[PDB]
Amino acid sequence: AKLSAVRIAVREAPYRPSVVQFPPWSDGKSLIVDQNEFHFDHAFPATISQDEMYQALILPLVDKLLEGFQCTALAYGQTGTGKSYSMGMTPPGEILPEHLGILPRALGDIFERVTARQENNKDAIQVYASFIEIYNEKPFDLLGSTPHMPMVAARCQRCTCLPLHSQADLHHILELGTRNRRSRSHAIVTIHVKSKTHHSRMNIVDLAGSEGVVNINLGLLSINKVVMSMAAGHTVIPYRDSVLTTVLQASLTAQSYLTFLACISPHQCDLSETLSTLRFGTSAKAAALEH
Ligand SMILES: Nc1ncnc2c1ncn2[C@@H]1O[C@H](COP(=O)(O)OP(=O)(O)O)[C@@H](O)[C@H]1O
Ligand SMILES: [Mg+2]
Repeated sequence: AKLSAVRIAVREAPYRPSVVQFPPWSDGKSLIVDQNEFHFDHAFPATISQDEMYQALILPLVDKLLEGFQCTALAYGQTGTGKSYSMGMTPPGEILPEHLGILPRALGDIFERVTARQENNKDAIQVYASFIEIYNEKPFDLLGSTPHMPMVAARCQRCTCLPLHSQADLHHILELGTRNRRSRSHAIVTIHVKSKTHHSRMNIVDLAGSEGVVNINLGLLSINKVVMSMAAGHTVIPYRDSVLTTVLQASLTAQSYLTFLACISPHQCDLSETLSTLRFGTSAKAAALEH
């Protein structure tokens, strides 16, 4: 079948004249770059805080995750545009409160709802985290004993999930994974919600820089093909088109959720990279149709 929802958001990175224009009159989901008009589900200016961005874009997915639906939030775009910052890939301990990203905020709300529903509980719920890195189209388990050893025919499921009981634990897995981490390197930190009969995932994806100079991009790219193939029901999904779509195969299924976060530079010198990132958003936006 089709995914439950495919959403696309854009976040303007802080300015160091911005090429990004937010029209005086708009629905808050539009922007203009190099005279081109872009329309997505969310358009966040450089002034949007982490809290607001998380509340608008990710918080809604928390209930879905708890209900058993697979969820994926993926940041993409040029290096230095705030992808890691937005997703919260840096160990929480060494981060100021207002700067905390999506990962720590999501985990916080997950624990809260799990503790609030652990009495009108059917079964018990346990939370875990996995940290996978894709270096040159090769999956690596950053939480295992061989973080520098490629995976095959098992990166889809067989990969260490470490227990999560508090933010401190998240800090541990992020610190551990970061150390065991080694010309593109993508990161996929997944919050796993497991019960005796259910397993839902919240995949927080932080892709490597999309700038140029199979083709650097290709994942997400491959992601759009997957989204389309499912809609038109090609009765064969190109999951193996890339390591990204292979690792997230279990999450790229019917009544799963996919949310894109395009991070863009407001600098004129990055116009070309920004346009590339926004054009991809438009394409993923069209592929999200029929879903
Ligand atoms: N919205 C923001 N608010 C404050 N600082 C930011 C913001 N976005 C990016 N930064 C800072 O800019 C730098 C690069 O952010 P980063 O996420 O590492 O870019 P990327 O991961 O896309 O290559 C880091 O210092 C980050 O804290
Ligand atoms: Mg980064």
